[PDB]
Amino acid sequence: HIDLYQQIKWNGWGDTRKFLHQLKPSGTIAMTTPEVSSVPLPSLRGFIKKELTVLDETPALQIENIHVDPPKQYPEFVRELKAFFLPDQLKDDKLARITHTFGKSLRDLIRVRIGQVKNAPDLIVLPHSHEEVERLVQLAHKYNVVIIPMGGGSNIVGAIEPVSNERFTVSIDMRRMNKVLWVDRREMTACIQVGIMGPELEKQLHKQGVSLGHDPDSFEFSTLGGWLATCSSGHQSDKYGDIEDMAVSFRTVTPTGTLELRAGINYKHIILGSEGTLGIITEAVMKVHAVPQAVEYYGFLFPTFAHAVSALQQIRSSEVIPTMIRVYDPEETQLSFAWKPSKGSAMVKKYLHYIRSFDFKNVCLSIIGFEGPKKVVDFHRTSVFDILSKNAAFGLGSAPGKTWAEKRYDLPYIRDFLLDHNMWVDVAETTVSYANLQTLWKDAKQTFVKHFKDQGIPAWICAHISHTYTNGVCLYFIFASKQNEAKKLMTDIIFKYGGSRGWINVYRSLKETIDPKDICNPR
Amino acid sequence: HIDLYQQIKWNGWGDTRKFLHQLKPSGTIAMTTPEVSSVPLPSLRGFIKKELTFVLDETPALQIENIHVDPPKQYPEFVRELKAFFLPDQLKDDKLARITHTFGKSLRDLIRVRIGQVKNAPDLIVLPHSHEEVERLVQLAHKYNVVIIPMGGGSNIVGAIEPVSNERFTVSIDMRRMNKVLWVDRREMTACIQVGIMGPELEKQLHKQGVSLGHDPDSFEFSTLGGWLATCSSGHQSDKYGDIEDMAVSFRTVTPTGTLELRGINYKHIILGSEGTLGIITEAVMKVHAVPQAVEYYGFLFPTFAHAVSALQQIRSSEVIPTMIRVYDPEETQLSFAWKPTSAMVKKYLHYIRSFDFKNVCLSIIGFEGPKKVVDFHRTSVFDILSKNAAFGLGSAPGKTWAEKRYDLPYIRDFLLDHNMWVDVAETTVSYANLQTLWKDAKQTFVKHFKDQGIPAWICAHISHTYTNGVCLYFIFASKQNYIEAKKLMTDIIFKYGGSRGWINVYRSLKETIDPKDICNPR
Ligand SMILES: Cc1cc2nc3c(=O)[nH]c(=O)nc-3n(C[C@H](O)[C@H](O)[C@H](O)COP(=O)(O)OP(=O)(O)OC[C@H]3O[C@@H](n4cnc5c(N)ncnc54)[C@H](O)[C@@H]3O)c2cc1C
Ligand SMILES: Cc1cc2nc3c(=O)[nH]c(=O)nc-3n(C[C@H](O)[C@H](O)[C@H](O)COP(=O)(O)OP(=O)(O)OC[C@H]3O[C@@H](n4cnc5c(N)ncnc54)[C@H](O)[C@@H]3O)c2cc1C
Ligand SMILES: CCCCCCCCCCCCCCCCO
Ligand SMILES: CCCCCCCCCCCCCCCCO
Repeated sequence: HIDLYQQIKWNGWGDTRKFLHQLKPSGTIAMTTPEVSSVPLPSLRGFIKKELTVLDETPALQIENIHVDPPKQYPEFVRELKAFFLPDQLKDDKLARITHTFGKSLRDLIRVRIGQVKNAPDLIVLPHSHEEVERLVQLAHKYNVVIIPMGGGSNIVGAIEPVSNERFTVSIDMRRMNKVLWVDRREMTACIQVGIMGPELEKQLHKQGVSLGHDPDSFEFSTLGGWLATCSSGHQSDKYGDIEDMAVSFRTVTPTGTLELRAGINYKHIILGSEGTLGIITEAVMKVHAVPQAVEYYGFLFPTFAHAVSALQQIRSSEVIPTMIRVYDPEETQLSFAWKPSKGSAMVKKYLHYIRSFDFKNVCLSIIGFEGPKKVVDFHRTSVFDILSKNAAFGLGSAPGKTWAEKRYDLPYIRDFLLDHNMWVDVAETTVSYANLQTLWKDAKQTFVKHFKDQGIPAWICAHISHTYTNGVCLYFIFASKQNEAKKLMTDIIFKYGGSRGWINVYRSLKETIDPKDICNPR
Repeated sequence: HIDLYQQIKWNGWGDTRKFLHQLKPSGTIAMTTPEVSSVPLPSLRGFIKKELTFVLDETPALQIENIHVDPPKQYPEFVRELKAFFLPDQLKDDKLARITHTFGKSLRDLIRVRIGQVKNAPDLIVLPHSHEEVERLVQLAHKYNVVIIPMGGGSNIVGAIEPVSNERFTVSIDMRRMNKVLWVDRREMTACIQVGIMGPELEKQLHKQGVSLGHDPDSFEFSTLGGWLATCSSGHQSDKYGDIEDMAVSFRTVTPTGTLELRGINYKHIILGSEGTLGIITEAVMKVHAVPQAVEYYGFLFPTFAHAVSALQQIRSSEVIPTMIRVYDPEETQLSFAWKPTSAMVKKYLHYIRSFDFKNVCLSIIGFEGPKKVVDFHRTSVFDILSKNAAFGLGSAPGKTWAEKRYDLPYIRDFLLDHNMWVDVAETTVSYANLQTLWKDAKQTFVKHFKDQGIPAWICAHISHTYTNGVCLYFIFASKQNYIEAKKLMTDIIFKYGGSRGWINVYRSLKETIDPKDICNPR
């Protein structure tokens, strides 16, 4: 047995066996993966050179060179844990502790990379079942011990990081509770241990003919319980609904008892989005759907960002909407084509041909997907394609199943490579009305570029649209520079374009009732 | 100015100017409406004779002057403070005012008001004009320790507005003068709406601005937005427009400890479905939709209930669903045709039942709304499934009128109560597996328990909602007056076929925190 915390990078993203690196002789960048031989990416080096000027090397510290204060001691608590849990279910070695300290924001990565580990948990517990979680929480309440559940640790808001250090603190790693317990194909529901990781969930559901359909960009390295405790957004939500809609019921172990769910109050909304501050979700009954009989993904190009946005609007107004759509601005478009694996070219050829008639400085890629019954897919496809025709979309063709849409999963791998070579990249996500969209998009990019160009520093910024609403979009900025304010600059300008409480007392009452001792992820 | 409570029947349903009545000496039953007087329904007398055996015995309700209501309690300091802020026309404590703010519209309610049994009246009715006036009232009620119970249409059937005890001075806050749409945002597709607005008034005001809400409970005509919110009522176009909680973007709620405003935890769900126990909703921002370009409603006949249910199942599995569907069992089908003042529908049904025994034939009404292209796609998909299940087409008729006859049914209850009869309902969710046997067994058990006694009884059902593995089955059962003997019998057989709490302590802390003195609809 290797635990997930050992298989996922302790100072970067995702699988330890998957990473970008440079190949001899010429410094070609290549993607190593566990299943496939290293795949060269011939254009990527040239792209990084163009946009941001040998690559300077800035390796992270090795784990033996990282100092972590010894764990606190709580002999009597630990004794009671020892009497119930197996030895392999309790860890306090350095690796264990570091990996249960940090999420995956840039702030986390920077800090772990330079060895700044100021508030590790004292102990990691890996329970096997709901009944073991109940015992652990019983004991944590009895002894006044802080508990912080962790799934993938992919959050970017510091949600798993211990805040204080007065009490003994335990990280409850949920990832050994990773079984689909049953699938009811008549109710179309599945009961699922929430420590399960995205691709493991989908693989186990597929075996029974079903799927969940929740697809955040962190799909590969985040868990069902994490999705539920954060209310994360998914990129097939137009078809399958938001996570809160997919959640029929779930069990929550709290300091004051297990809370069970089945015109009055709908109590699931008290726990969804609570970030481990109100107890530990253990098992969830989720709404599933039959594996779709038709799955079709298509790429398109638009002469400008304005044409794409226009199609986005018209598609939404026609009321016949794709399962997934994403629109890439010209910079993210160029990055998408610069990332063309020579191993493992037809659409790269269509893009090169297109950019002879239309300026590449302006060309946007769109990826559009459809799933469902053949008849439904056919109707939706034909409806959207007709709207695409009216907005000067140029078709790049299909490719086959879902893999046009699983290339967003590779992006965080690029961040690690950048961090290793004197660069950083960060993101800002905003909702913005169509009225302000093209003006904020243009102004944010020009402002950010010029602020670094005016100091003699290279800097690059792209954007994509991932979600559309009645009167707006979700706009996602990615911005990169060289290692030496930039967050504040993007934030100020987002606010300057309309881009995105007695309830405190209601929450306080819930929290004091549910968690009298404030042991649950105290904030 | 006439208040809504003066325009709605104080001892029956709906508009004081609309009712069924018996013409004399002919005995023909007729329907009066404020637009046309005494429209004969030539088949309805014969239907009533057939099913429940010809002179109708008369059982008139008591006149209001013959009804005793204990005088209001007095609370001079409280009332003095109210009198300083509220206009005299806003405060009522006459008998009519007290009676119409005591009872809902359940059978138990109607029975009690009709024999003059008024045990628990509020002491005062307050009709506020604005959010700011509700805030003052709730402040004053908390200061003086005065129970407050908000009311909309008073259409609920669970005793939700009926004062429970008489220790404290009790006020009914009639929301119905707060009945304006305050704005419509047609780019966002939201409207801000004072929640005392009645259903048809809401849709009329929204239509003026090119939008619609689409929430449609069977009580639509005489219930309010605030009632829908505070009860999470179900609506019969929800497959298309979503549930009331999905339509609710935000709202303001005035509580004994402050006004709770809405834009982690999604707090709206603490208040939706709270039945006035956690404060008073005053204004809501609701999701609206453009008035649809196509609205098409069709009728179909099926040779048996089993065929109809089959079509229901296969329609849902096809994933292409109508806006509204209802399936009427053979007894409710017969009632629907016997309720005839369209004449072409009767003609087709009469012809069909020459080929198929009428004792088995079920009517279905199926509607589609949306963009023409969407309506066309859904119509043609559903029509073809309907072919596979022996559905016979009755045609259309024009707009939504096929679908607004359900609004007239409670008017029939009043007429029955005036003629030595009663009628009640039980709704249940039930799996497709148990559906047909619960349907057959409930109907048969119910008639036999009365026929064994030498007493007429009639029972029908319809299906109003379908789910993945089930339906919502609605029973309507009627007999002669001589409720609790036959309701229990139904209640038991539903419980038989699988027909449709540490959270209590969560609720208690919310309620103790929000409403320390327990003035909000104390239970
Ligand atoms: C590259 C990248 C892409 C991302 N893309 C998206 C995206 O598209 N949409 C989106 O919303 N987010 C996205 N995120 C953020 C993040 O992945 C999501 O919030 C995700 O839901 C976190 O899941 P997790 O299993 O990693 O939770 P963790 O990081 O382990 O925990 C998050 C919170 O949930 C709590 N928690 C975990 N398990 C439980 C449990 N069983 N019971 C109670 N509380 C629990 C933790 O205490 C913590 O407060 C992204 C992050 C990265 C780094
Ligand atoms: C013939 C008939 C058909 C029906 N059909 C349906 C149906 O299809 N679907 C369904 O769900 N129900 C149905 N019902 C029940 C009922 O009409 C609904 O529950 C409706 O939502 C109640 O609305 P109302 O305005 O009359 O509320 P009321 O009866 O006035 O009040 C109901 C509850 O909500 C509270 N309330 C009212 N206003 C506020 C406010 N502003 N703030 C806080 N609390 C408030 C009251 O205190 C009470 O607790 C039906 C009832 C009848 C008689
Ligand atoms: C500098 C030119 C090369 C382009 C840089 C590639 C962009 C890398 C995107 C990585 C995004 C990972 C961040 C996830 C969001 C959470 O913090
Ligand atoms: C023999 C003809 C019978 C006519 C049937 C009329 C159905 C009347 C429906 C009454 C609506 C009742 C809903 C509230 C329930 C109260 O307890």
